[PDB]
Amino acid sequence: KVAATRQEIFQEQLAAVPEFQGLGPLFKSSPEPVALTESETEYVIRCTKHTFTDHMVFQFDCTNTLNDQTLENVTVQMEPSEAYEVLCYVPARSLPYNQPGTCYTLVALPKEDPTAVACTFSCVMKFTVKDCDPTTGEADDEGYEDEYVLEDLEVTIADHIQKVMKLNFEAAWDEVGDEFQKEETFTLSTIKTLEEAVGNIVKFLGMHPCERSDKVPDNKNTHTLLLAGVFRGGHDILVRSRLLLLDTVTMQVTARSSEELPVDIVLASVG
Repeated sequence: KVAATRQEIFQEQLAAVPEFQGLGPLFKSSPEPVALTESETEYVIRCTKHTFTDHMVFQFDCTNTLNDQTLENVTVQMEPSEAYEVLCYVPARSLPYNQPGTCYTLVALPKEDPTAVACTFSCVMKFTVKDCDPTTGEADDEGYEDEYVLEDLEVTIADHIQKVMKLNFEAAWDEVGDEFQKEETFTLSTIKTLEEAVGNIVKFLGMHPCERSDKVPDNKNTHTLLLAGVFRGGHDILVRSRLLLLDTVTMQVTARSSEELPVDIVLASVG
């Protein structure tokens, strides 16, 4: 079968990696690579996040832009804030002048507290530097070990959810059930408008606002936002947020899912 989507391409590339043979199917990949260095500098490091049921793989497309050297055995070391355990480092064997290469870092999602999906990673690329002839590409037999600090990488609940447009929210909401329904009220102390509030939550949760829910009528004090998506693992996750505008914005967030974990993850992340 031939890949026809961006995810299928990624699934193919990841499946070809030896160290990843044990992983189940790819749940999702970030839509756009995030640059981990400033533009026009020595290196170009673009990271893509791949989410699996119980793990995450971080893909780093690296480019060495200096012609008098070559980097080898390149990886990007990661130090997490939360309990994400780094399990494996797959190096880019060689990064000659202007020839992009790829390395990966595999990690386990937090076990103790399944709720700590948010996390910040300190990133440092480790490599072997070898002198190179500016016009032969021939790299010396030996070199030395060096490092290069990169911007931090951020993982959020949005990386654990895939958005989808449900036929009927009313239907899906009843279809899923209320066995694991839960509610929590939060106050957005700094937001003073419903339009902004709705905006921030839609972007933060990475879910799809159904029934034009993201459209807030002119001059109102209350609004109901309806969000839908599929959580890591394949279980549907629905969220209803009833917003109230007073001095600031407050909201009653109710979530539903076929399983309990998704609901607990969402509520614990919004506050």
